[PDB]
Amino acid sequence: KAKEIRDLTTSEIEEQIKSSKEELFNLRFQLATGQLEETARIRTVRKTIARLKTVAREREIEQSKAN
RNA sequence: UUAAGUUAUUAAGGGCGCACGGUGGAUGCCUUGGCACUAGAAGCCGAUGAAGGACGUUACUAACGACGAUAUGCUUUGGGG
Repeated sequence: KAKEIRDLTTSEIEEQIKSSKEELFNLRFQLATGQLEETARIRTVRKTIARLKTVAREREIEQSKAN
């Protein structure tokens, strides 16, 4: 999954982060209200967010190594 | 039949033996854990925030381990199938 994230454009990342967060929020809400029935989305969504933050941090590290 | 004499039978419960049960966790067998040592590396951290902890993190969850708001884990190189 991390292949295309290297290809993304450093702000598509930022928008995808908050979109994924909204997804996670709605999933937790419709889990608290007992109609979800597909509980494995939450884990992969969290890991997607982790992927995004990792690639952003190493982008910053590359920028600082350049500077 | 009358006298005189002898001598039983009962087990309320108990004793000994035998048989059959229960309780209890010794004995034997075993090892997941320990004791003493040999050889060879190393001898230990910390303001770039330590040793130790507290709170949290799994879809469901108490304890212990792992982890830290990127949370029952993330990226990458190399093995494996």
